[PDB]
Amino acid sequence: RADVAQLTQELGTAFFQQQQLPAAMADTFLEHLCLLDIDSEPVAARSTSIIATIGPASRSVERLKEMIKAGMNIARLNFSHGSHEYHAESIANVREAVESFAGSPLSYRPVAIALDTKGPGSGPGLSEQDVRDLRFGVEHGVDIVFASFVRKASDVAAVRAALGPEGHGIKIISKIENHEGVKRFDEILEVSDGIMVARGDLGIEIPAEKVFLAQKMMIGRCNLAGKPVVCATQMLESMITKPRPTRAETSDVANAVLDGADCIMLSGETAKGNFPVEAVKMQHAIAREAEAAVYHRQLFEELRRAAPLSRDPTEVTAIGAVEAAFKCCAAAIIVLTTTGRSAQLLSRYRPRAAVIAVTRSAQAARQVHLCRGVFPLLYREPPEAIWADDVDRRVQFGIESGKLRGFLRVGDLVIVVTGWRPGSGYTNIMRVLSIS
Amino acid sequence: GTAFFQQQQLPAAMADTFLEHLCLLDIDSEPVAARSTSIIATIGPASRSVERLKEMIKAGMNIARLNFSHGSHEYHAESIANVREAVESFAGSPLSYRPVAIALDTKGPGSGPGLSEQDVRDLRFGVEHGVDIVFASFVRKASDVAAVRAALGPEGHGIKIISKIENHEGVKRFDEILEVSDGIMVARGDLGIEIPAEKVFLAQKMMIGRCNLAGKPVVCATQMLESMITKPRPTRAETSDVANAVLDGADCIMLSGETAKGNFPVEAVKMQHAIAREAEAAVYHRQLFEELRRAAPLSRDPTEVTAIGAVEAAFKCCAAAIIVLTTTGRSAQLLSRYRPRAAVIAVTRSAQAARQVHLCRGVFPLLYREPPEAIWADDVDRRVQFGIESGKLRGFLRVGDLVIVVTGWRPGSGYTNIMRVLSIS
Amino acid sequence: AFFQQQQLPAAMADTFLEHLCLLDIDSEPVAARSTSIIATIGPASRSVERLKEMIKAGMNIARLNFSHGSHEYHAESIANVREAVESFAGSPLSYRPVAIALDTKGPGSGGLSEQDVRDLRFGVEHGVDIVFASFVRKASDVAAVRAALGPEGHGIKIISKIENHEGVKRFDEILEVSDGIMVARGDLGIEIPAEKVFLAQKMMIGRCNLAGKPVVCATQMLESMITKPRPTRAETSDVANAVLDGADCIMLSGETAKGNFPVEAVKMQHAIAREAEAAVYHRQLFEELRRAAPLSRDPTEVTAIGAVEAAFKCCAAAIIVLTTTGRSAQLLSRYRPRAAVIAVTRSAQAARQVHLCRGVFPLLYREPPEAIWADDVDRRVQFGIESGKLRGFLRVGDLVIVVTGWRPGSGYTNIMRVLSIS
Amino acid sequence: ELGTAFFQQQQLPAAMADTFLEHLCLLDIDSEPVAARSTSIIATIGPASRSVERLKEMIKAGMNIARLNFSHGSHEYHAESIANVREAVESFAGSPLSYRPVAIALDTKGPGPGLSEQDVRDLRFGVEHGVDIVFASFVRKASDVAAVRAALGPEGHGIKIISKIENHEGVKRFDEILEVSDGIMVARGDLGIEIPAEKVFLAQKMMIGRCNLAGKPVVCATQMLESMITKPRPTRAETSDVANAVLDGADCIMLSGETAKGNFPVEAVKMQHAIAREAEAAVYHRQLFEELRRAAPLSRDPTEVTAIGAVEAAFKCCAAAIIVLTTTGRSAQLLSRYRPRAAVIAVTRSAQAARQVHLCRGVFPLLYREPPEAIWADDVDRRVQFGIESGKLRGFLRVGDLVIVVTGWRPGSGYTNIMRVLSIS
Ligand SMILES: O=S(=O)(NCc1ccc(S(=O)(=O)c2ccc(O)c(O)c2)cc1)c1cc(O)c(O)cc1-c1ccc(O)cc1
Ligand SMILES: O=S(=O)(NCc1ccc(S(=O)(=O)c2ccc(O)c(O)c2)cc1)c1cc(O)c(O)cc1-c1ccc(O)cc1
Ligand SMILES: O=P(O)(O)OC[C@H]1O[C@](O)(COP(=O)(O)O)[C@@H](O)[C@@H]1O
Ligand SMILES: O=P(O)(O)OC[C@H]1O[C@](O)(COP(=O)(O)O)[C@@H](O)[C@@H]1O
Ligand SMILES: O=P(O)(O)OC[C@H]1O[C@](O)(COP(=O)(O)O)[C@@H](O)[C@@H]1O
Ligand SMILES: O=P(O)(O)OC[C@H]1O[C@](O)(COP(=O)(O)O)[C@@H](O)[C@@H]1O
Ligand SMILES: O=C([O-])C(=O)[O-]
Ligand SMILES: O=C([O-])C(=O)[O-]
Ligand SMILES: O=C([O-])C(=O)[O-]
Ligand SMILES: O=C([O-])C(=O)[O-]
Ligand SMILES: [K+]
Ligand SMILES: [K+]
Ligand SMILES: [K+]
Ligand SMILES: [K+]
Ligand SMILES: [Mg+2]
Ligand SMILES: [Mg+2]
Ligand SMILES: [Mg+2]
Ligand SMILES: [Mg+2]
Repeated sequence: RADVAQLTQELGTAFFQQQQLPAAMADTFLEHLCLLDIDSEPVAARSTSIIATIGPASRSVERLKEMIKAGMNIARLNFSHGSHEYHAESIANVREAVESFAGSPLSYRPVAIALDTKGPGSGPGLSEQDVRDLRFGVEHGVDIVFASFVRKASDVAAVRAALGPEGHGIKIISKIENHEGVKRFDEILEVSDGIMVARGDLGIEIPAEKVFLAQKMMIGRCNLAGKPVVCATQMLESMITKPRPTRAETSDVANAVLDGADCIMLSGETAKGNFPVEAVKMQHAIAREAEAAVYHRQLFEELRRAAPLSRDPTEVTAIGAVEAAFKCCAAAIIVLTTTGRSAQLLSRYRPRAAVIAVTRSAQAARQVHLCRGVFPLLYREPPEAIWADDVDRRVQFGIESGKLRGFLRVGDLVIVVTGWRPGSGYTNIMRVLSIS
Repeated sequence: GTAFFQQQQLPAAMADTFLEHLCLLDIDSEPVAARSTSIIATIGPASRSVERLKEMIKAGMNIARLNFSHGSHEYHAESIANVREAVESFAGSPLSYRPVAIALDTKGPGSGPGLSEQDVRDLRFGVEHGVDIVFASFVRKASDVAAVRAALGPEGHGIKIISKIENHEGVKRFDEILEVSDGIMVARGDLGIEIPAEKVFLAQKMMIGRCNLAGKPVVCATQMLESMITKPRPTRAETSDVANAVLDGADCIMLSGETAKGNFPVEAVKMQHAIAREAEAAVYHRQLFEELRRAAPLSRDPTEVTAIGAVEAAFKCCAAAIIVLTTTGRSAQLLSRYRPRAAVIAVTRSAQAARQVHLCRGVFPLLYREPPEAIWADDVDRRVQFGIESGKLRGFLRVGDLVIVVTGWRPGSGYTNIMRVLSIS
Repeated sequence: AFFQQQQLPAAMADTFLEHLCLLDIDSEPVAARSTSIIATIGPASRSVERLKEMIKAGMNIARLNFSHGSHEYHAESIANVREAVESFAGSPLSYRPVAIALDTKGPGSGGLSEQDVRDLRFGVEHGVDIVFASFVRKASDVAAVRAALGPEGHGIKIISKIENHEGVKRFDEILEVSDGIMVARGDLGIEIPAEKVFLAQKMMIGRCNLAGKPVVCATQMLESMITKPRPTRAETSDVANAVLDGADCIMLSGETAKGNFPVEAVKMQHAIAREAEAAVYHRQLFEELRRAAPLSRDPTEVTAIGAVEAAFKCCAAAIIVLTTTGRSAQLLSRYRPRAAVIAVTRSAQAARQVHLCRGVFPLLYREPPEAIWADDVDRRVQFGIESGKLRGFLRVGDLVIVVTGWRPGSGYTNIMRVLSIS
Repeated sequence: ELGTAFFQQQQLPAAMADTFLEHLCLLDIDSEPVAARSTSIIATIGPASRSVERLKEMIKAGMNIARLNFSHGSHEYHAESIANVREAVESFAGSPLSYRPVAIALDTKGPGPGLSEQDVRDLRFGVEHGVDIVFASFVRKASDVAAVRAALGPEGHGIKIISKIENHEGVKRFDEILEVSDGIMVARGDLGIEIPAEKVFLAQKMMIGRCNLAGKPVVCATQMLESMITKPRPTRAETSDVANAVLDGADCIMLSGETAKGNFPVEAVKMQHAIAREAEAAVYHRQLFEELRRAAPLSRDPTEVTAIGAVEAAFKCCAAAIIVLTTTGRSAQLLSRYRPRAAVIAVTRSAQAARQVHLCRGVFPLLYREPPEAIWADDVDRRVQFGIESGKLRGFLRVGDLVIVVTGWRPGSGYTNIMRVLSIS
């Protein structure tokens, strides 16, 4: 009790009963489980991003506005079906729906566009259709590529080459779908930006009863590497026809979040199903409950112990900031980022505090949805003459936007992460600020 | 040998952190141990045939559930007769005979405040037909359990009562319910309609953790392989759900419509068997055993003291099994609560105890039918030899394996106090 | 080569047993000695020439035992210590602040005695930094010492000496109102059974470490060195184990006050302390200290834990902190970082007093204030870095953690920065 | 059942702590030790401690092993010292409460490029006079131990060789020396002159840790209570040194000049006894047992498997003792390696094994001299009851207490494989 007594007196007992905080303070994993409480309500914003596949059930601008409101963060275009003309219209409709909320900069939500490739088929590597589809992706400014049937490091090098010199900023998420991809996982992860556990094909390529082992291992290795991992396929399958999911489906979504997935996905549930918006709402509801049930006490200790020593100041600042956020139960960590990297390094330590990422890059704002707990804020104001004033204005934008979006209140403590000079790669400062 | 240490997720078992444990899980590391989590299959039109019941026993069914929400007493008496005929068709080979428990699942209170009149009549039918277990529907408080116990009468004192937690009140009054029950069922069907669907996993994980702390059986139930009612293969969420219920700590997993009315009852049992075996090997025993030991209170009961010593000894030598003699099942239950990797082979003369111990994870019951030897120590040795010979035939044991043998100092229940390290010859 | 020094193989061990098995007599210490040495001043160590050698040997705090000697005798001891200290001020690098501590005679058969009231008044008038209060039995004893120091002695640190059964039993209430504790083993070993003193020592050190308050281990640590040039095997073991237990300071009494080898006794404590500090099992220690320290909304407390976590992540050579009272350095010290805590301060008294906290290396800044406050902060940080390089704490390519505040005055530390040296 | 008073004694609040920091914070000077002193005391015999009357007082004060320093004195002088020790020990044979075996250890003069001529002759004298242990001076490599072993002739292969590590080479070649030795002595006198004085604590803690990991006895020696050669009370550093050697994990602690030539030999023994008892209660068994368990490799040796099961069982019930039957002392040594809080009462027919087991922390030997029963199980039961009755007489046991009993399945050394939980009647 002494470790939380003064803060319980200051913040109140009501604060410490919410968001599974009694289970979070437990000394063992067994006690953590025993203290999980269905009456302990989640308070934090939902941190695991939702990827929704766009199809006939979710293609209209009106339907896409409801999906964005329900929680969709990434729109997936499955290039296994449909023409380039069909996908270009889907992209235009997503952008029209997203930009319909841009009139209010303090609330606008960026939505990433991901292109999922058809795959190699019977071939040994990059197919001719994939080369044409990847060129379409670059020409239409997609943010992410979900590369199908990645079996080795040379497969991701071929995808990177097909994106050309103009597609250097596109994130490549390698889909692991067969035995070879699982066995060569380390070499694939090393050259990829992240991984997708593509359970549909994986469950037919390897015994169905072994898929959970591959999922848990790949999520663990991605968490260790600090790279995004997506759990995909049949998560809420019965909602293609029914308005409510099965008990196994809610369990599956909760367990993917507890395992450590940065993103969760919907395929037929949103592409062709009867209830696309309800499927997004269900993933949102479960993910929020599961995030609060994470046992941060052991998780943070293990992430620190396993993460190798680092001389990179962004990495050093990130661990200091996450430690500081846990010490004061900070509502948020506000970070300035150009590429998203400083926010990704905070996310890898799995803070309970929201990572509010302020950026001028529209593409980085879309791409950071791949990292658990990163909430992108697109800053549109022109630069101040004095760089230090421009930094301060962006920090104040994060604080004000946070206070006007549900994140912060007067008296809260916030951790602020910034750098010593302009340009990417120089994050080195952590500050503790009291919200006024 | 190096081959031994590559199987049953042993590289992941030796990891220093849970994160490293996850990183070392290997799809090529094959399970070797017998499947420890019992399978409960609900009986119905798809699984009432005596021939179909034989295939379900072979597939891995350990407990047959009779759902009294449907069907008359005459229907349920025929289901019981059919199950017993199928089970006893294998009695001619005592070394491979598999006991199968019969569980009666009550209709419930309905709109009433407590034990309904139909439940009183159904519980009396259960006692008259010798059922082993009662799955009591909609248990909301300790007095509900007392009412079930009273309705079983003086002849049903040995029947196990597993309380079904199906609503908010049952979750909130969980501790008082568990204290007077033999175990719990996380009845997710009704629970998922009584409380928000997105909160069921919290109730499941909490109840399994509390049952594991108490050393009492816990069952995970409903929609685990739902799509297999009409499809030959389950969804990715369904295999994940079964694996995660085992990893959470469930002693039993259940099939309802999948075996009672579906077109793939045998395949649904085979699928639960396959997933449970993989998940049991992926349990992180290093932290689990440390936490169970630390949370279990100090005890002056010799059965409890012997049980923790035997589990510790089994881990030290990678014992293939812990062979235990038991009259009521209690000595096997106390070994099971520490979650040994070694199979707990329980030798008993009680047909009812042999059926009931399927409620405890990792207990493999063997029904001993031979009349007693005149010298008690020789009778004890003959039962231990029966455990060994049954284990060899079934694949649990081989020549050269080490086993831990748990027995007592006098006949009768309650006197377990001896642990012995034995080499299989 | 880096990973073979300072017991780093033993530091990376997964269990305390493996940590012990990996301790290596060939693994040389590299870090600066963190546990301060308190030397009692007497006839063997009173001359200016002897005091210069004691400062060079490692003495950080000079103890004046008011159980013997007149006020005139102690005033001369103080003047000699200050003269020896300022003789190195010509070349600040060898300049090291030395605290002056007054150890009271005690209550005797009486609370606060009349002689103690007069001696505490003398302490305030002569600007002593610390009071070692004898025979503290309860919180009201500390309040009486505080009252006797008056309004001019508010800044003096009170270290309560626990010397009997009552002091041990009422430890929590005494620690709550004290700045720190001294395990006064001489009287403790006669007041309670001799075989129980180690229990009282280990308990008091553990509770002081939990509270983040300084604790001193004292008496008969190197006793045989009063007449012999080398200590016994039990004496070297005792010094090493006091450091391993968690003592912030170790002390010499007769060994330096009247013995034949005062300088050698200081050199021996320095040598043992450096070896013992490298043998600390930081892997479990940091985890336990980090878990036990309560959650806090105080920005200095929040910044301190963030800075120590950052230092461990990059094997930082030092944490440079700006401090007025020493508090920001004390909050970093409580987490027992392997990185040296280099404390830059303008307060000469704070520079002397921070020797009470393990691993705090004070640097006295004496330059005029810059017109722009941000530039004055930058100049002090640069002074910490350049002094760190000159003194051997830092080298090109090292990473340092820098801890500062958002406005002038004590209590506003809230910033941690990661900096690469040259 | 036990009472709140029981849980306030022997540092039990500090023993139940979840962290080492909380363990330290809970150490209490008012919590009195209750268990018998487990760390043996080795006293060096000389002019101050040679008379039969003085030796009787030293045995009463707690001396378990008598050390003969062959660096000084003739064979005739040492033979008379041995005769005086045996006469003093046998003067207590009339009382089963006061009788205690005392081991005799020969400490060699030392090396020269091989074993010295004087050491060959002194080792021969040791075999001829039936010494139990050799403390071999200046052991630098495994071949030095082989030379000592060869010098123990055809008759002294059962004598224990404790290698003294006294220089840099001995520390660097520690692993190869420990592998071939029965145990180690941290000989701090010479070690503190051969290596820098400020590094001796590192060598001590490393060697104690490695011996504890190997399950072999380790002795801490020299200048532990040095000032007591001329003063009636020790310094604060000296009491701290003795307490810290016990906390480090030393099986034995030693007195040299303090008992051989000092003015207070009996008081020095009394002081080591008093400090050792306090320090043993302050051991943090919770983390120590977990680490010893985790570091000890997996084993298929039934004696090793039984030992860890017995120690686990003893902790579960706060057992008053673990009674073990042993012929060579090995089964008692394997229980001792896991550092149980319970006393290990070792019943043996070997007078030599009874003296030698004083090298292992917490082993209390009982020499059994009854003629063997014709029925082996009756002979085993008689010895188990002999251990219980001796435990009652000595104050370890009372009616209602639980004890753990360790035996084997057949006669002869090497077959330990049984652990039983017994209630004292
Ligand atoms: O800290 S964690 O949340 N949990 C660590 C943890 C510790 C012990 C065990 S046990 O020994 O098998 C076990 C199981 C049930 C018992 O009743 C019990 O006593 C012990 C299982 C997990 C975490 C840590 C990680 O490093 C990580 O990568 C991910 C996660 C995690 C992964 C999966 C989740 O379902 C939730 C979180
Ligand atoms: O992390 S620590 O450095 N050491 C933690 C530690 C862990 C276990 C044990 S044990 O279970 O008794 C033990 C003893 C010997 C064995 O062979 C073995 O396997 C286990 C002893 C220490 C530390 C932690 C603290 O929180 C603290 O306040 C202080 C210290 C400490 C204090 C005194 C020291 O001698 C060194 C450090
Ligand atoms: O996360 P990234 O991509 O490294 O960006 C972090 C960068 O953002 C900043 O905080 C502000 O930089 P800009 O003013 O160029 O936007 C830098 O100081 C820091 O290097
Ligand atoms: O697990 P339970 O019901 O306590 O049964 C254990 C009992 O079984 C035995 O091993 C054998 O007893 P029986 O010969 O009566 O079958 C007893 O020694 C022991 O008390
Ligand atoms: O450790 P303390 O006593 O709180 O002092 C820390 C203070 O030192 C500073 O870094 C510098 O303050 P000054 O300019 O007044 O010396 C402040 O920003 C901070 O509040
Ligand atoms: O410790 P040791 O020397 O192996 O002796 C243990 C032996 O003692 C016994 O318990 C009793 O044997 P004995 O009857 O020959 O004395 C054996 O069963 C066991 O093998
Ligand atoms: O491609 C996919 O998403 C799959 O197979 O799951
Ligand atoms: O009753 C049940 O089995 C349920 O509701 O899950
Ligand atoms: O007063 C003291 O310093 C003592 O008793 O140790
Ligand atoms: O020989 C010894 O005992 C020593 O040197 O300490
Ligand atoms: K595709
Ligand atoms: K029912
Ligand atoms: K004094
Ligand atoms: K000698
Ligand atoms: Mg696919
Ligand atoms: Mg129901
Ligand atoms: Mg005193
Ligand atoms: Mg010597």
